[PDB]
Amino acid sequence: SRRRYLLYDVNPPAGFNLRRDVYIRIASLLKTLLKTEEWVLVLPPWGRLYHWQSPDIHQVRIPWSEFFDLPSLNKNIPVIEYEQFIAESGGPFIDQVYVLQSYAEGWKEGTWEEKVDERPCIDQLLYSQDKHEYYRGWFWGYEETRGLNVSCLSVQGSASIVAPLLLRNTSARSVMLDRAENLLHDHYGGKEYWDTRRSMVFARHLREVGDEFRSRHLNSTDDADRIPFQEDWMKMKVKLGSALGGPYLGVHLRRKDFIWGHRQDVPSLEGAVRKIRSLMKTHRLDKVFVATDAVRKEYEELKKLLPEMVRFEPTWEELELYKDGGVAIIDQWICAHARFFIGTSVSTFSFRIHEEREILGLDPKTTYNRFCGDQEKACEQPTHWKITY
Ligand SMILES: C[C@@H]1O[C@H](OP(=O)(O)OP(=O)(O)OC[C@H]2O[C@@H](n3cnc4c(=O)[nH]c(N)nc43)[C@H](O)[C@@H]2O)[C@@H](O)[C@H](O)[C@@H]1O
Ligand SMILES: *[C@@H]1O[C@H](CO)[C@@H](O)[C@H](O)[C@H]1NC(C)=O
Ligand SMILES: [Cl-]
Repeated sequence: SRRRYLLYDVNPPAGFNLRRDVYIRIASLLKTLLKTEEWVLVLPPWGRLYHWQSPDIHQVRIPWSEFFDLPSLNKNIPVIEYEQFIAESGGPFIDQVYVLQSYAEGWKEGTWEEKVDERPCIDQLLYSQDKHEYYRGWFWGYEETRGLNVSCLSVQGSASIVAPLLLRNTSARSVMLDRAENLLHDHYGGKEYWDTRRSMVFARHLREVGDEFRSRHLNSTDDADRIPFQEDWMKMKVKLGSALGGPYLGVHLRRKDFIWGHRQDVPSLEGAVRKIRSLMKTHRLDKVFVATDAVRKEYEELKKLLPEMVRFEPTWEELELYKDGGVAIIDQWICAHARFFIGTSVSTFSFRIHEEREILGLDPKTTYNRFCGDQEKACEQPTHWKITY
C-alpha cells in the first residue's frame, strides 16, 4: 500500500556470520530511507546457492524466525519476513533489482569519493529473462520469484549513499540490492550501528539450548555468571566489565581454511593446546568449551590432547532442526558467556562473539583475544569496539 519494500542478497560465497554484518549495513540504509518515506526491510531467506558449503542436509528458504527474535529486530527498524512480503505485495514480484558493483574505472589515489552511478554491468549478469520478459534468478531459492527490471550500480561509500537514488531517482514499490556486501558501514562503531546489532537477539529456542548446556556441562547460569538479563534488548544497558562469566574458558578454533598451504595466523593443535592450558591455569578455569569447525581427524586429535574439553555436538535431528546457523549460534552463545574467551584470527564467527560479550558486559580483556601462529612475529590482537548506547 503506502509503503515501499527493500530486499537484498549477498555474494554467494558469503558466510552466515558475514551476512549478519551486512544486515546491519542495510539497516543503516533503511533507517536513512525512513527519514523521508515509508519503508520496510524484507528479510532475505537464509540458505545458500552453494549448498555444499553447508552440510545441513540441503537446507533452504529458512526464515529469520529460526535464528533471531523478530519482535526484537523490529524494535530497531520495521522488518518483515519474505514469505509475508509475498503475502502483502501481489505475488513474489520485485520491481527493480540493482546489482551492486565496483567502479569500472577503479580509482587512482586521491580519487576517494563516496558515490553511486548507473553503470554498464562489469560482470555478466546472472538473471535470465523468461518467455514473459520477467527476470528469473536465484532469489534466495524462491523459484517463482520474478523481477521486473535489472541494472547494475557502480558504488563506493557507506550504505546510505544509495538512499537518495532510491528516494528520488526511482518509482519502484520494491527494490532489491544484489551484491549488497559492496556497501560499507555507515559509521561502524557508531551508536546507530549498535542499535541494530543489539536488536538482533537470538531466537529464544536457541538460547534456551545454550543455557541448557551451560547449566548442565559448564556449571554456568546467568545469575552465577553475574549477568543480569532482560528480554527487551532496549531495556538492557550494562556497566562495562560488570558481567563475570561462567567458570570455564571459551574458545573458537576456525580450521577449515587451513588446507591453504600456509597461513601465518593460525596455530597448530599442540601450539593451541598450550595456549588453552596456559589460560586455564592463569584464570583458574576448570573446564574449557570449544567451538570448532575442525575435521573429524583434527577433532579426534584435540580430544586426545585435551580430555577436559567440552564441545556441543548436535544430533542429526538437532542439526536438521536448528540448521547450520542454529548450531553456529548456540556455539557462539556459549562462548559469549565464558568468564574468558579466545578466538581465531580474522574469523567473522569470532567477531560476532566479541560483539556478544561486549553486549553482556564482559570485561574487554577477556573478550578480544586470538590464537597466534606458532612462528608469527607481529601478532595483533582484535580491536576493542565499545558500545555506544
Ligand atoms: C575464507 C572465507 O571466510 C569467510 O568467512 P570466515 O572469515 O571464514 O568466517 P566465518 O563466517 O566464521 O566462516 C566459517 C563459517 O562456517 C561456520 N563455522 C565456522 N566456525 C564454526 C563453529 O565454530 N561452529 C559452528 N557451528 N559453525 C562454524 C559458520 O557458519 C561460519 O559462518 C567465508 O564466508 C567464505 O566462505 C570463505 O570461507
Ligand atoms: C536523479 O534525479 C536528480 C534530480 O532530478 C537528477 O539531478 C540526477 O541527475 C538523477 N540522478 C541519476 C543517477 O539519474
Ligand atoms: Cl548462510
